[PDB]
Amino acid sequence: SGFRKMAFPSGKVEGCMVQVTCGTTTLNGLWLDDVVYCPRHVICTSEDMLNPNYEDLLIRKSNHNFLVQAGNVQLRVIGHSMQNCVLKLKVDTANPKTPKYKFVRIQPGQTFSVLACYNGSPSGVYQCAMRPNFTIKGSFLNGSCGSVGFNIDYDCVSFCYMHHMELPTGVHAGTDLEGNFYGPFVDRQTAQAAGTDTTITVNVLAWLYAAVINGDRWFLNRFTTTLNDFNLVAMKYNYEPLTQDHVDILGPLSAQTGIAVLDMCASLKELLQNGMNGRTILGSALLEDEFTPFDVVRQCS
Amino acid sequence: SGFRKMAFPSGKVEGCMVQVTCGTTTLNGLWLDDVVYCPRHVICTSEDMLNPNYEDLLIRKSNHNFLVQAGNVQLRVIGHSMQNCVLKLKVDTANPKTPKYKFVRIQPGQTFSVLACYNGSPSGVYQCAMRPNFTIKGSFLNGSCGSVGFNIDYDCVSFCYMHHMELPTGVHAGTDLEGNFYGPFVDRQTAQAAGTDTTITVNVLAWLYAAVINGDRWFLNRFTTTLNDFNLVAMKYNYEPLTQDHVDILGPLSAQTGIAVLDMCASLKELLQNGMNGRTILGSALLEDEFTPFDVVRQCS
Ligand SMILES: OCc1cnc(N2CCOCC2)s1
Ligand SMILES: [Cl-]
Ligand SMILES: [Cl-]
Repeated sequence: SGFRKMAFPSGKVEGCMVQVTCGTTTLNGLWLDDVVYCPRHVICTSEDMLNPNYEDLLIRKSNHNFLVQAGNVQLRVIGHSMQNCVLKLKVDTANPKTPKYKFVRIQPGQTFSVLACYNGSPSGVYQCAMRPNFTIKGSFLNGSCGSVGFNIDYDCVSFCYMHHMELPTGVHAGTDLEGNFYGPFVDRQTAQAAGTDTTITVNVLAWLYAAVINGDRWFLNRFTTTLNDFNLVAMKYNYEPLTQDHVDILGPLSAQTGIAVLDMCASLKELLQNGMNGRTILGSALLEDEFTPFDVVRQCS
Repeated sequence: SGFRKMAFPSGKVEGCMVQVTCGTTTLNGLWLDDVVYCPRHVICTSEDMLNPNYEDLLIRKSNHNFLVQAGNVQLRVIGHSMQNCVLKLKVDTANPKTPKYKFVRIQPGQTFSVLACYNGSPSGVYQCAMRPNFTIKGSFLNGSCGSVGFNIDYDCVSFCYMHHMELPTGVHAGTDLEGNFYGPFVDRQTAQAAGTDTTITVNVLAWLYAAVINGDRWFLNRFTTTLNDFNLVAMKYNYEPLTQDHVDILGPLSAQTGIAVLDMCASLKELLQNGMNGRTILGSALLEDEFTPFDVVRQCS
């Protein structure tokens, strides 16, 4: 039946994307009810970016300093404030395409869909995990800033990410929709590096369950193991520790397949020590860690 | 930077998806203007699966046998005709969400986005390529039939795929939106199997050019090759023959990076001989063949 990195359908979010301009800087905003959300760094000249005083730069600004474009319509900005690293532009018009939504903050290891934008114009959608080091491995060029991450639960869009910057290594850093950074990052032109990342162990196991469900069974074995024995291997390979809670979340997949988590940890232990003996799993030569147990259950059942 | 299997924003396709029911069979239809397109096999029962006489099964149907449903709204069917393997249900309402669109037949190697859908509700979006053996490696469960593949260039949706069936090896077969199958396949449950699959050589080369644009150079070598020597090597690894057409298509990525097409071909021959020696290219430990030369520029420069 097959297994693919799958994004949520993006239409409910496409209806919310606008172009925000302040001086020379144009980038993407999120228009929900009568507010446009975008990165506060939209107000900064290149010179400001080196050591910005947002407080001071913003009082110096007025409503008319902000051009908001929803397709071929100018919105009138009637107010401006800041919450953490996010700029809120109050507009005269409630977005008639506002979906059922909430602002949510996600945990490392959780996945979400990204609508990549360019002049308030949506261009692509991809799935990605919040890394243990609080970065994401996006695909962004200039103009992507204010591109947004989301999940959909029934009809409700849960917004969890707004893109702020690229780090030197090609990875991306951003905020929740309340403007709190994911990770130890600041919105200033300064020296910042991604911390050393780790592998999301519970997601690798979920993806091994997806492989078995799809008839990729070769890596299975008669053996089992313990959390403690496994976690001494994981810690060795820069794998996150597996907790009792991770084992409980993989419950449904363990039932559906007949392979218990420490059963499957034994398989993963051997893959870490011995490698893949030149094979693939679901058409990958890497151990994939950007599918959650929920993602595997949603896609396979 | 970053390099991601990115799907087109799905919103313009989401507003076209409906549920078609006939007898005890429910699947997806595509509602454009006053027509719903779906697989003709919606009109089959149990003993119509091996040798359906579609002309005989359809003449016995009236408009009211077809229950079409857009969210909660029932659409009234006022007409029906068959075009190749696609059924066309005429309805009394034109879809107010109809985007600018066209129907295109794609060739092997081309990529598109798939909007996977169940009971006319979109569930996810992913990027595919038409394999050289005219199948797609999708993610499709029971009820996905009538899910569509598409590109979006400058606000115009080009429909290129409609999902009909899963073959014994877990890969997928379907039609263009004129009802003609890709490959030698038929909408009958008689034994059928895909041709042996090959790697899309032109796409792999485009992806090596993207790796060089994004700063990877470790796999380059001082060698060149003749086109003919390259094909004699590449076919021993089940790679598609590279043609002069393919060489012309890579010209711009050649010019951008200053590496001739037959120099990059020498690099590919070396990678097939050596593998990757614990390294990765753009985040993969395999040579990726689902990015086209056109996609590589859409996502790079
Ligand atoms: O219940 C019997 C079936 C199971 N899976 C099916 N699908 C898989 C691929 O998409 C079309 C057919 S029919
Ligand atoms: Cl400050
Ligand atoms: Cl094509």
